[PDB]
Amino acid sequence: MKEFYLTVEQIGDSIFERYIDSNGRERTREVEYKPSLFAHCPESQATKYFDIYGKPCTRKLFANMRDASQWIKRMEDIGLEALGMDDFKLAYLSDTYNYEIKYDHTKIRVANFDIEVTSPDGFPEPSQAKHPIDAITHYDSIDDRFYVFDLLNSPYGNVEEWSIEIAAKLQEQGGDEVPSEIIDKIIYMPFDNEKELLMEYLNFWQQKTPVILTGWNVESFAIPYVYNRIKNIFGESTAKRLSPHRKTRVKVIENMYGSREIITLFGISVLDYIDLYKKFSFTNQPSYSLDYISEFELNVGKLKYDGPISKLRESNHQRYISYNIIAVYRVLQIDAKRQFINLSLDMGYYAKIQIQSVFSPIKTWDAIIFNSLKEQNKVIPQGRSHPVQPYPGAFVKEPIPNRYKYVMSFDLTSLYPSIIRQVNISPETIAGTFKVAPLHDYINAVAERPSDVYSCSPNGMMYYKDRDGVVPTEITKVFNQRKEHKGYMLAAQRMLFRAQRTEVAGMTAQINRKLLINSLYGALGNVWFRYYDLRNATAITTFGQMALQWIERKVNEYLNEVCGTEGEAFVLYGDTDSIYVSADKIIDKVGESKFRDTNHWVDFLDKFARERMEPAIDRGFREMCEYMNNKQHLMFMDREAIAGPPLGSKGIGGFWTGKKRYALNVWDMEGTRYAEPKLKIMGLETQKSSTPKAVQKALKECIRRMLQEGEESLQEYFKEFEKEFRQLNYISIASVSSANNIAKYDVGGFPGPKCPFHIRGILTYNRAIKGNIDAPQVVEGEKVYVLPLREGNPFGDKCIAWPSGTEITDLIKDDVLHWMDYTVLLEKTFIKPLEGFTSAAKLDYEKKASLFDMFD
DNA sequence: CGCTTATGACAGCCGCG
DNA sequence: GCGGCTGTCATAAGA
Repeated sequence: MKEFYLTVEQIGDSIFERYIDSNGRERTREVEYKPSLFAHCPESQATKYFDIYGKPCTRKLFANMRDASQWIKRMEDIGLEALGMDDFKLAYLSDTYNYEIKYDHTKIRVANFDIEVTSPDGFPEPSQAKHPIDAITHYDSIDDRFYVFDLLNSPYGNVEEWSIEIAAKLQEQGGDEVPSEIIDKIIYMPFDNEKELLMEYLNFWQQKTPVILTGWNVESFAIPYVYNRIKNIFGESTAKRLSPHRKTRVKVIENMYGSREIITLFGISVLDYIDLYKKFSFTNQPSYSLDYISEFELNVGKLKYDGPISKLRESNHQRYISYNIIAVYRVLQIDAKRQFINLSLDMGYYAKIQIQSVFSPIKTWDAIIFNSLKEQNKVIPQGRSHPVQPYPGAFVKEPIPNRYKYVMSFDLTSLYPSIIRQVNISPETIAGTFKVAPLHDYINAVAERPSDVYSCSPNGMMYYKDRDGVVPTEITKVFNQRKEHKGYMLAAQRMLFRAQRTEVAGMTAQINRKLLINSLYGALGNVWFRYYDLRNATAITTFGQMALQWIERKVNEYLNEVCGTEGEAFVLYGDTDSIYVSADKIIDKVGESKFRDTNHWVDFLDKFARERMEPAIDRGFREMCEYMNNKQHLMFMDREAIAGPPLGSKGIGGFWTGKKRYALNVWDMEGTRYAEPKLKIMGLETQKSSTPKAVQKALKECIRRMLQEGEESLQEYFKEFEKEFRQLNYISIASVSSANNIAKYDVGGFPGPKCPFHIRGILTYNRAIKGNIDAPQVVEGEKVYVLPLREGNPFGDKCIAWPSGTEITDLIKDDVLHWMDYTVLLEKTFIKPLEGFTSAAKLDYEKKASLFDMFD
C-alpha cells in the first residue's frame, strides 16, 4: 500500500491530516510543518532555485507557518516579491506525497446523507433550525449500509415504528417499493426523543467519521441544519464534534442578491452532489431538484406521496421514512452512473489538492503547475492583485436572417488552449510589442508582418519562440497525457475482464485531462490566478478573433474560385470557434437532380469537405501562422454538421433569426450518419424552460415542419393548433418563470414601480389567497406558472401566478380556469415567437399575408 | 461560491395638434 | 396611442 492523504487542514502552526497508511487503515496526525518561501538574491548567491524568469532565489525555511506568513506581509510592506507556494497545505501535500498518488477508493469513507424536518410554518431555515429533525438516512460507503434514524415522538406527532416488510411491498399492496438491492442493507434505529436521536447520530458520526461528505444539497440545508440544531440544543462545543478536529467556521455566501451561510467542517471534504452535477454534468437543466434530475438520469424520481410534505410525517410515517431512504439511494444511483465523486478524487490526487478544490479551476491549475516547477527547482511568482478589467472576448458574426438550404459547419479543436501553445503565451515569455494595425488589416494579410523574430498576437503582443513557456508547456503535457490514456483505451479492447477492466475505468483519465484543458483559459482570465496577465488574456482572444475571420476569408475565397463565382458570401455565420457555410452553389454544380436519394448528397458534401475544403483550410491557417510567425501550427478545423432538406421535399434547409438563434436539419455529425434526421435548434424558444410545455412542443413541430416539409405543411399545422388551443390542459399552456425579489415590489400586496409581469402575477395570487394557510404559498426564488387573465376578472389584474409543478388550490381555480385570456396567451407565447421564425425564413404561417407588412 | 457574447419580455419615460 | 429606447429580469450555449 503506497500511502495517500484523505484530508488536510492548516489549523494555525500545525497541519492536521487524515490519511491511509501503508496498511490501508485510517490514521490521523498533527504535524508542525516548516514551509519554505523565496526571495530574489544577488547572483553572488549560489542556488539551485530560480523564478520562472530565470532570476536566482534564496530558499527561506521557516520555524513555523505563522513566521512564514508574517514574513510575507512584512515583505509586502517593504516592496519586494515573496516567491513560493503561500498555501502551505498544498506545499505540505506536495512534500509528503512527492510521487504519483495511487488511491484505493475502497479505503476512503464516503458518506451520503439526507435529513427530514417536519415544519408547519415555511421552509425550515437552516440558520435557525427551529424544528426537530425527525429523520436521518446516512449511507456509509465502507459498510455499504443505509443507517436510518427515526424520530418516533415529536411535538408534531407520535408515530409507529417504520416497517421494512411494508417498505418493500408494491405500491399496489400499499408498500413503498424500496428496491431489493438495498432492502437488506438498511439498518433501522427508532428513537423516543430528538435528543436521543441527535446524540446517537453524533456518536455514530465519530465512529464512521466521513472523509468525503455528499448528498443532495447537504451543503446548504442538511449540514447547516444538523450543526445548528445540535448547537442550539446541546452546547456549541457538542456540535463541533461533527468535525474530526473540533474546528468549524461559519462561512457566509452573498451571491445573487442573496446571503446564505454554510458550515466549514475542518477535516472533511464536502462535495454536495447538486454542485458536482451542476459542474461536471454539462447539461443545463430547467430545474435541479433531486426529483427532476433523478428522473432525467434514472427514469424514476423520488418516492411519490399525497398531501403537503409537512403533513406527511403524521398522515403516513411509513412512506415518510421510505421517502427519506429512497432520496439517499437516488443520489447514489446517479453517481453509480456519472461517477462524479470518483472523478473528483482522481482530480484531487492528480493536482494534490483538498478534494473540495476540484470546484476551483484556479486552485487546481496552481497546484498542478506548482508541483511541475518544484520538480525542477523552480519558484512560482507571488500572487498579485489585479484590477478587474474586462477584455474583448469571442467573435460572433451578425448573420443575415434567412433560410439556408444546405449548410456544412466546421470547428476548431481546443481553440484557446491551442492558441496558447501556437503563440507560446505565458508570463515569462513576453518579448515585447509592435505597432498595431486595425484588426481587419490582419484578417486580410494587408498589415505589415509583426515580426521576423517573435511569435505574435494581433493585440500587439510578441512572445519568444526559442524558449518554452510555463503555461504552454503545462497544457501540452496534459494534452499528451490525454492522448496517452486514450491511447490505452484504443488498444484496451484487443475472459474480457483483462481488456475491459480498465479500458473504461482507465479512460476516465481522458475525461479529467479534458476538464483541465477546457478550464485553463478560464483560470488565465481570472485576476486571482498567479499567472494571470491582462495583456496575455487579451492576446489569446484577439488571436482567436483573428483566427475565425481569417479562415472565413480563406473559405470564402476558395469556394468562390471553385464555384466560379466572385464576391459571393459563403460563410453565413461564425461563433467564436466555428463557421457555418452555405453549400447551395456546391449542390448546384452537380444539380439536385443527379442525386439518387438524400444520403447521396449528404455523401457528396462529406467528401467535398474532407477532400477539397479541409486542405484549403489547413493551407490557409498555415499561411496565417507564417504571418504571425508563431512557435507552431495547432489551428485544426473539423467538419461538424451537414444539414439540408430531405431530397425531393419542399422543406427549407434551416434558418437563422439572429446571433445564437438558428435551427438546422442535420443528417450527419462528425461522421455519424443518423438514421432519421435530427433538429439542431439553438436559442429558439423551443429551448427555453420559460416556454409553456405544450408550446415548446408545437414550436418544435413547427420548426420541423418548416425544415423537413414545406410551407404548406406549416400552415396546416398552425391552423390546427389555434383551432385546438383552448382544449389544452392549462398546466401545459401556462408560461413559467422564477420569482426573484418579490417583496422588492411588494407594496401592500400590490405591484410597485417596474414590477416584473410575473412577480405581479404572484401578488395577484397572493391577494386572492390571503387568509388561507390551506393554500400552497409562493416562496421566494422559486418557480411559478403564469397565466394572463381576461379583462374584468375578480382577481383585479391582468395576470396570476402560482407555485409550479402543482395544480392550483381549488379556492381560486375554476375562477382562473374561466378568466385566463387564451387569446393573449396564444399570441404572447406561440404566435409571436413563430412569427419571428417565419419572417426570418421567408415563410408565411397563414395563407395570403400582404407581402408588404415586411417593409419600413 | 468555485462568464463574455446575446436575444427577448416588460416597464416606464419621451416627443407628438 | 405608440414607435424608439434605456433599463431590470430571465434564460441561453460553451466554458
